[PDB]
Amino acid sequence: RFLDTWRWQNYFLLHHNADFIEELAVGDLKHGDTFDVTIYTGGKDTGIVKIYQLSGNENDEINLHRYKTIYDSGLKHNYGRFVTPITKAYNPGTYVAVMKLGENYYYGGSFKISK
Repeated sequence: RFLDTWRWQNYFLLHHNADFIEELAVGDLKHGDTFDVTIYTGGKDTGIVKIYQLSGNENDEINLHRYKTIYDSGLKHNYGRFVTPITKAYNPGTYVAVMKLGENYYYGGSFKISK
């Protein structure tokens, strides 16, 4: 029930518009694990990664709900490092990591978070 500003807030639309990148495809995670990815982000924009939960009715226009916003915490030139712990605050379910870089969007496909 929290609002978000990114362009794609529905998984179907995200999957049919954003670019899939393997660096964001972490696989299934369990509470206690850590999300930690390094991605090339170029020479003119700095990326931001969000973890959204996929939930809702099939009729809902919005089925992506933001759980975390992650900033680049690395020191590597033209790359971004995005790290966040998978705590119990992430209710078991299906999630997706999305990166906004300038006006473009990237994602790692859906994955599960389990107890």
